[PDB]
Amino acid sequence: KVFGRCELAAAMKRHGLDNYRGYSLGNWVCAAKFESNFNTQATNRNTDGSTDYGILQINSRWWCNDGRTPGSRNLCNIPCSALLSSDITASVNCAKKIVSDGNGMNAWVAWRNRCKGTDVQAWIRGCRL
Ligand SMILES: [Cl-]
Ligand SMILES: [Cl-]
Ligand SMILES: [Cl-]
Ligand SMILES: [Cl-]
Ligand SMILES: [Cl-]
Ligand SMILES: [Cl-]
Ligand SMILES: [Cl-]
Ligand SMILES: [Cl-]
Ligand code: NA
Ligand SMILES: [Ru+3]
Repeated sequence: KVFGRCELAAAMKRHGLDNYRGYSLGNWVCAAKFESNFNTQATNRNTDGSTDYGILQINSRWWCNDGRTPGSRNLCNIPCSALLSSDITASVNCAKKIVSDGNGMNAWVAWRNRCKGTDVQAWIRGCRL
């Protein structure tokens, strides 16, 4: 599923992301934009052999199991394929663990490089949330 901007914002809010660990809703939508372009099916291989899955490009080295990432953990206790679903519940529950891990949203390199510090409220402008 390719979400619309406000559509994803509403979904994220419903699932308890707005101000989760103090990150406003615009932060999460901005991260999703640059990680996946709002595409639940997005996958991208990393240089280390792990792969990133779904709207928030969650990484098989720590977070999910994809069966092909040696020496890796599955801290969200989920198959990585569950992160590609039209229903974002698994992705959000797993993001909640990630953001709680100590470095906040800096875990998402695209967030640090493209969203951090910016006017992220622009990403929810116009949405009825
Ligand atoms: Cl957009
Ligand atoms: Cl915001
Ligand atoms: Cl891939
Ligand atoms: Cl594996
Ligand atoms: Cl599995
Ligand atoms: Cl959903
Ligand atoms: Cl990242
Ligand atoms: Cl980046
Ligand atoms: Na893994
Ligand atoms: Ru839902």
